[PDB]
Amino acid sequence: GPKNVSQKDAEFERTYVDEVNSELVNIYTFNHTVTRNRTEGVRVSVNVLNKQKGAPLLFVVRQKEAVVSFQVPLILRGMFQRKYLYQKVERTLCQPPTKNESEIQFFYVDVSTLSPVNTTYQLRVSRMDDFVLRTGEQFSFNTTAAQPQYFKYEFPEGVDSVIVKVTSNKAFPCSVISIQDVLCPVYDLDNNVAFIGMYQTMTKKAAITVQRKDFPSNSFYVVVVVKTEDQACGGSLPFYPFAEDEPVDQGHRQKTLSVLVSQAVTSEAYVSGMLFCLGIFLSFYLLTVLLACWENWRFWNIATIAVFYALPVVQLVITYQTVVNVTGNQDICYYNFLCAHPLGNLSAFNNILSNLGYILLGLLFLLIILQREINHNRALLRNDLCALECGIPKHFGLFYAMGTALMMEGLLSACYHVCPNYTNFQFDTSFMYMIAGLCMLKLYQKRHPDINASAYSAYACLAIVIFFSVLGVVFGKGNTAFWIVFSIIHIIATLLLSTQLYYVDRMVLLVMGNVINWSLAAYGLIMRPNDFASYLLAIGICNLLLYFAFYIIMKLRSGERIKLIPLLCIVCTSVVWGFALFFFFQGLSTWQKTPAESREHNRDCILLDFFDDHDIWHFLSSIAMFGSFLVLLTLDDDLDTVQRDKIYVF
Amino acid sequence: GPKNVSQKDAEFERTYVDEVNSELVNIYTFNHTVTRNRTEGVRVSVNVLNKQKGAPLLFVVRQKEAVVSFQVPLILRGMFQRKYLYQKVERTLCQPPTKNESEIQFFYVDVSTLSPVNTTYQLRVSRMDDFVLRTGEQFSFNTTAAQPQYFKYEFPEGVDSVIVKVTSNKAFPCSVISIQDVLCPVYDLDNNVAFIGMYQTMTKKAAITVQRKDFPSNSFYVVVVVKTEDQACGGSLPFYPFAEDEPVDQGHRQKTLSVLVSQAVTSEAYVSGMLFCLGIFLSFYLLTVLLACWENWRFWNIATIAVFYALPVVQLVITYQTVVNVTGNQDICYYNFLCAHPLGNLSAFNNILSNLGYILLGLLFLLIILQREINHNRALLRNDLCALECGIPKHFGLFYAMGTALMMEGLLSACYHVCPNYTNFQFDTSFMYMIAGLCMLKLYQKRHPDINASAYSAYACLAIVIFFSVLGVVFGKGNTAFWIVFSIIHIIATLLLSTQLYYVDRMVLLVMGNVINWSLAAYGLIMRPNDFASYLLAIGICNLLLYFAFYIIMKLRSGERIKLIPLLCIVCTSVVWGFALFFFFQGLSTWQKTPAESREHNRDCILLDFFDDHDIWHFLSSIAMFGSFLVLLTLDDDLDTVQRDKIYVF
Ligand SMILES: *[C@@H]1O[C@H](CO)[C@@H](O[C@@H]2O[C@H](CO)[C@@H](O)[C@H](O)[C@H]2NC(C)=O)[C@H](O)[C@H]1NC(C)=O
Ligand SMILES: *[C@@H]1O[C@H](CO)[C@@H](O[C@@H]2O[C@H](CO)[C@@H](O)[C@H](O)[C@H]2NC(C)=O)[C@H](O)[C@H]1NC(C)=O
Ligand SMILES: *[C@@H]1O[C@H](CO)[C@@H](O[C@@H]2O[C@H](CO)[C@@H](O)[C@H](O)[C@H]2NC(C)=O)[C@H](O)[C@H]1NC(C)=O
Ligand SMILES: *[C@@H]1O[C@H](CO)[C@@H](O[C@@H]2O[C@H](CO)[C@@H](O)[C@H](O)[C@H]2NC(C)=O)[C@H](O)[C@H]1NC(C)=O
Ligand SMILES: *[C@@H]1O[C@H](CO)[C@@H](O)[C@H](O)[C@H]1NC(C)=O
Ligand SMILES: *[C@@H]1O[C@H](CO)[C@@H](O)[C@H](O)[C@H]1NC(C)=O
Ligand SMILES: *[C@@H]1O[C@H](CO)[C@@H](O)[C@H](O)[C@H]1NC(C)=O
Ligand SMILES: *[C@@H]1O[C@H](CO)[C@@H](O)[C@H](O)[C@H]1NC(C)=O
Ligand SMILES: *[C@@H]1O[C@H](CO)[C@@H](O)[C@H](O)[C@H]1NC(C)=O
Ligand SMILES: *[C@@H]1O[C@H](CO)[C@@H](O)[C@H](O)[C@H]1NC(C)=O
Ligand SMILES: *[C@@H]1O[C@H](CO)[C@@H](O)[C@H](O)[C@H]1NC(C)=O
Ligand SMILES: *[C@@H]1O[C@H](CO)[C@@H](O)[C@H](O)[C@H]1NC(C)=O
Ligand SMILES: [Zn+2]
Ligand SMILES: [Zn+2]
Repeated sequence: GPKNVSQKDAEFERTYVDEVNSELVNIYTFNHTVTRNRTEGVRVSVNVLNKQKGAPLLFVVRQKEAVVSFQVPLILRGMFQRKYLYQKVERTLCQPPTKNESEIQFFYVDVSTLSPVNTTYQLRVSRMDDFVLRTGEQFSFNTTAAQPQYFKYEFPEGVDSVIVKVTSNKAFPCSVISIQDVLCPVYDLDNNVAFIGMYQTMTKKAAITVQRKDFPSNSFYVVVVVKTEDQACGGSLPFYPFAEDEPVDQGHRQKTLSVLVSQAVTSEAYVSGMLFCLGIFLSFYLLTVLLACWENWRFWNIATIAVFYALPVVQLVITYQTVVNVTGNQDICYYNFLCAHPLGNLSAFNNILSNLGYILLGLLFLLIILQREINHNRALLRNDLCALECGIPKHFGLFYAMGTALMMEGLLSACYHVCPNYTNFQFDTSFMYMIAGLCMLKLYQKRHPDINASAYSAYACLAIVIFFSVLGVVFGKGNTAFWIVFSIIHIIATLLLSTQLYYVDRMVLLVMGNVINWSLAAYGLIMRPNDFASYLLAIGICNLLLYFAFYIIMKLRSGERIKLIPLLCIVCTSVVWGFALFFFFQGLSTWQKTPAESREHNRDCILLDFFDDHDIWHFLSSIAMFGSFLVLLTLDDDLDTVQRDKIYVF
Repeated sequence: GPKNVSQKDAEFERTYVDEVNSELVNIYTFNHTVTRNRTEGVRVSVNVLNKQKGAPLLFVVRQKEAVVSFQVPLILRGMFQRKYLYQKVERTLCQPPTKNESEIQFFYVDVSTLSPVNTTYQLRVSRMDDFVLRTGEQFSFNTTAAQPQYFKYEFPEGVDSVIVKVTSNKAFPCSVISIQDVLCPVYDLDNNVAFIGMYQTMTKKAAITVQRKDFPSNSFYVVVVVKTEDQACGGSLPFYPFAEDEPVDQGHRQKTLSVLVSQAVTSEAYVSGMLFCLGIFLSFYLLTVLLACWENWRFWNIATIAVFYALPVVQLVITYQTVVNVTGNQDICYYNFLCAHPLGNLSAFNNILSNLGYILLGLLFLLIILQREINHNRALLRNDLCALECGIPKHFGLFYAMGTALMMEGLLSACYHVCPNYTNFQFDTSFMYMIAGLCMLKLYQKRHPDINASAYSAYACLAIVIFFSVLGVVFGKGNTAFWIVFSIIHIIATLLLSTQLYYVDRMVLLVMGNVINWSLAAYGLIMRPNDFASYLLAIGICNLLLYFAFYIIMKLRSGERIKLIPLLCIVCTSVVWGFALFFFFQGLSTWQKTPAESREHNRDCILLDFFDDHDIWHFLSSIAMFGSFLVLLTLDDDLDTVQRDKIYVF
């Protein structure tokens, strides 16, 4: 009538090969002595031998304050009614902190089945000598979809923040790495892991910044859970029998992970970064002040477009950043988690200080255009013959545009670097096209006075490039057919604009111009970055940096000669452009289909432990732009007495 | 030595009052006969009497294919280390479909504790005669945070979609209502419920549209889970002892819910809606064709701004809609779920057809301005004296702006109505300010020819209103201090613009103008809607609809007389404005802090079972705008012979 019930004492680190049926329940009693200042983990492992799909085993682990249960072989789900079946299951047991200095704690394991056949299982309860993580010591382990793991880290003395870096040398088991507090239970299942805490799907890398003020116990759990399907990490899926009713044996895929918890930049990294920024971008101001005191003693549309954008920029990103602030789902903003230093609510504060160069060099330029205009008007009371003939008609209206577009760049990008994304991308790099545009009009608008009608001619072209990026944005991972057709339609524009400016060197002019477009084509074809609007920016400068040379070479072959004061700004502008494009090309693939794949491109800080490569791009770009404004400005200053060459140049 | 183990037969619908200690385990054996075409639910209920916090009961329900376990009193968590403790727990048992026509199925209940004191519990397994929901029949039930519930709905014959409407006559227990398939297990816990399926947090209402193609079993589970804290529904929290270590007794709060699953519009509602739209908006075209054949026989900035917006509009919302498409978290887009008819990937397709009036009446207007220009130029070959003196200088350049801004409105709003939101709001209503702006310039630019300098004067003002909405957007739930200070700064603008146009009626002019601003102030102060940019739109038309009257009243007191052809468009424009503002004011509070609160304002469809109030607003607004363009156009057609009154009017 009544079932057998076998109660038997058991021991740690000793494997039991028993069996149960529908008329048999096995109960094992384990005990262990726990101590306050040395915590251990108890990991139960079950494994059924050559089991038929009739009816599973039912395993219950009973502790003083918790009941855990599962059924073996454990069945997990897929997307489209796909079941995966695991013969072997494991769990680390959650247990609350011990109230005494040391106490004996019992727990029980209960094995029962409702199938009428002898089912042979294999049980083993082991003690983990590696449960407590250490600061600065790599630790490696294994996990599968039926064997989730978790470890404990407790903060050292006086360390107020850490970063947990987890790495894997192989791509496709997926994973979720959650960071939870040390209160039982622990949510280490495919459906519990995203309930609370802050987490990150990985493929090869994950990195999470943790601070004490979120964990009043001064400790937390790092939880690793492997997933049954790799779609969330950019992987494909097969199904030969998978969609059928029966489950699919999937116990053959493991993930081998390494975890390292290391201290973060304490506080003086922030001071060093701020002092570096201020020093380098005020050296320019001091240099200009001394330069002036030496040498002297020897419109609304651009702002409104940004204003009618910045508020949508401010509102969109803030409404989008707050999710990770409250949800902990860190697969939403595409930071560089290995170099991302929080301040207040900002996650990557260093990716915002970097945009101080645009602000403070777009403001130093406006203080040059203003000083040139004022000085020129202070000359107009003396009435020298150089009104507009002995020199060139001064049109600062589009200088002010250049000096104020550089300012808005240090706000469109500083606000974009709050949660970089795909929907969020167009704010920063697309507005550098404007500066690229204005740097082209000047050299045209210098040899052609009545170009105010042509000023609006280029305004139409700028939206097309934004539309072209938008057209590329419509399919961010578009096929080659999009890429090559855009590549070939690029090829037409090579000779198309070359004809506008066109005599031996003009036939030589076609040599370097067409090559670069052809050169830049292949590096696009072979790579095809997910980021396209950033790609075309490179074509922007490369043609722009070429077109300076053309204006010089034609000027090189006249009686007009280049003075050093507007020449020393040509070599240094090109040197900084060379460096700036090096760090620009470092991060160009570091944005891909999914955050898991976009995260295996992260890399540590470089400068003062604070700034990465993309911060060094915000630095050199704002100096190259400013270094190019003074080229357009000073270049033709030797023509302060000539009225024939300047007038009949074009 | 070994524990007692009591195995005892049990019965449904009969309560057991037993006790266990650390040396006693109780096991109850239940059985029940299940049948294929009649499914029942088995609900286990446990309740501990006057239990001390020493060590809980541990309850295990063991079935053939599933093990369920919990611990009583059950502890749930809060946000800031807050624990809530429930003495009574209940679960409905998941069970896979029976393979035979009828079979006997056993399950077991296992009660055990590790505390050394007699703990007295109360167990009851009951059978539910109300597990299978029916189509079109309200069903009411109770639930708490420790007693989650779920019911089964199986599709009737030939019904391809249903809507599940759940309602509660009281606000603050929160809830999550998930819709899952009928494969075990069921995720009805505070941490499982959001794993899969599509769900909705409610406060008083929820409504979810379900389609067979997602559920190949032709059935699903409606799962209701009550939450321990009401922050996600806009509620506050107390904590007198709550933040302390001990848990808080919280078994005193219930939620009483009603569930109704009703069939959705089959297919001809879509046909009726499309036919209605086409008929009403082509009656205008046919009417104009007959009107012309009767009577005759008797620039880039506006598009570029939208183009540099529409692509960000298209990209942002599409990148934002796809989340609910793949996540099922329907607390992301602020639809009207009671009237939201899907088509393809679009969730609310009727909120897009409604924007056909802007497209097809912004296009019919451009075919009037074009015909007036062509006819006028076909007259300029005859050279009548009415070039610009006997009439008024024709400036269609800003007519084209009006006729093309109405077109872009039917795309900015049609794209906004793909996931209405807070970040997403500015796209639709802010661009109706432009049409409101251009409707003001015409009457000004008719009495003042050289107003091209004043054309850009108002362009600055438009961004300020957008900035004012943005300033209001920065704190969407801002305090009164924002609201009243903006209200009083409004009061200055009352007399400020009144002075611009200013004689007895001009002193009367101050009567109605200031009152409306004062009138519109209180209805803002008393209500203070979360939607502010939509509020100021009302102030937009109200002043705009007033300023038409002023131009008439001054015209009413001259020798100039109003012909009926430009008068019959004045009464009908005002009638449609009156109706349009009625349906506009229906949905004005239907957007609040949280989607749960924003959803208790939903209301059923009105017209042809397809269009709600806000669709009737897209309909009447596009006819009122068009009805106002023909006022600005035809009004002063009687001045086709006068050159004194027109010239010296202003
Ligand atoms: C707690 O468990 C330990 C096992 O880890 C028990 O110690 C064993 O007791 C059995 C009883 O005969 C024998 O195998 C040995 O005496 C012990 N083996 C080892 C490896 O220590 C211990 O008795 C248990 N304590 C209680 C109170 O049950
Ligand atoms: C994690 O799993 C890997 C894969 O099984 C283990 O590496 C293997 O260990 C066995 C034991 O001798 C051998 O087959 C080889 O040494 C390893 N095979 C390889 C690397 O292909 C590894 O030992 C497991 N444990 C850890 C901590 O990594
Ligand atoms: C299945 O459970 C039912 C109870 O629902 C059992 O029927 C009862 O059996 C006990 C045994 O003495 C008595 O209370 C009555 O004979 C029955 N009561 C009722 C209300 O039916 C039944 O015996 C069980 N079947 C098996 C095979 O165990
Ligand atoms: C749901 O819970 C409510 C609240 O307890 C129940 O309504 C009460 O029922 C008891 C039973 O007689 C009485 O106190 C009153 O009839 C009700 N009190 C009220 C309405 O304040 C209700 O019966 C429960 N069940 C359902 C299906 O609603
Ligand atoms: C288990 O039950 C069987 C009855 O089938 C009987 O051998 C005895 O009661 C139990 N066995 C032992 C070893 O106690
Ligand atoms: C800390 O643990 C060690 C382990 O040997 C032992 O001295 C004792 O259990 C604890 N002592 C203190 C001072 O915490
Ligand atoms: C150790 O735990 C026991 C529980 O039985 C209890 O007496 C107390 O918490 C601790 N012992 C002492 C002497 O404090
Ligand atoms: C295995 O089955 C045999 C009979 O087939 C019987 O001895 C018992 O059910 C099982 N043996 C065990 C549990 O040792
Ligand atoms: C329960 O165990 C006790 C020993 O404390 C003893 O009465 C007997 O073995 C069991 N009771 C019954 C009624 O079988
Ligand atoms: C359906 O259920 C009824 C219940 O009385 C019974 O006729 C039988 O179990 C089933 N019959 C068919 C035809 O499915
Ligand atoms: C009913 O279930 C039993 C399980 O014991 C099995 O014989 C079969 O699935 C069904 N019976 C028949 C006669 O088909
Ligand atoms: C209640 O406790 C008494 C002794 O305090 C003992 O009879 C047994 O543990 C409990 N009584 C039951 C289970 O009937
Ligand atoms: Zn950047
Ligand atoms: Zn609308």
